[PDB]
Amino acid sequence: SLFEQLGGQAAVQAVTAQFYANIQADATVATFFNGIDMPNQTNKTAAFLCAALGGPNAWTGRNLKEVHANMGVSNAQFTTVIGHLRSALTGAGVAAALVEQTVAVAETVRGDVVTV
Ligand code: HEM
Repeated sequence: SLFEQLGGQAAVQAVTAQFYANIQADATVATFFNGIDMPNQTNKTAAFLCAALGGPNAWTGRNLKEVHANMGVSNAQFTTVIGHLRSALTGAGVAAALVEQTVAVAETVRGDVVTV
């Protein structure tokens, strides 16, 4: 699985932490996370990604389309966020092909997150 190729549950956690640090460092998207519990964000997104990447635990959290309804996220903002995931994975030493396979899994939620 892609979850295994990445190094496991701790590897996905670390990437997810860097992904959110990157998002918060970018003014075009950081505003969305004002007042949000970031350790919880990291934990829930890492769990979501572990499941999506073929890990052993199915996602039992909230429905992402309902979660992101009327948040006002555009495709350019989603694409920027995918860039933050790409840089987090690359920075973690993930090989290019695997970076791209992982990014591909995170695109499938574009329809649930983007609303405008
Ligand atoms: C521009 C892109 C995105 C924005 C602005 C965004 C924003 C947010 C915010 C503000 C929350 C917290 C909502 C609340 O407090 O009720 C949230 C929750 C969440 N987001 Fe996103 N998000 C984005 C992309 C993603 C992506 C790419 C994923 C998965 C790969 C994702 C997965 C989640 C999950 C799993 C939760 C928590 C669900 C739960 O509570 O069970 N988000 N998002």
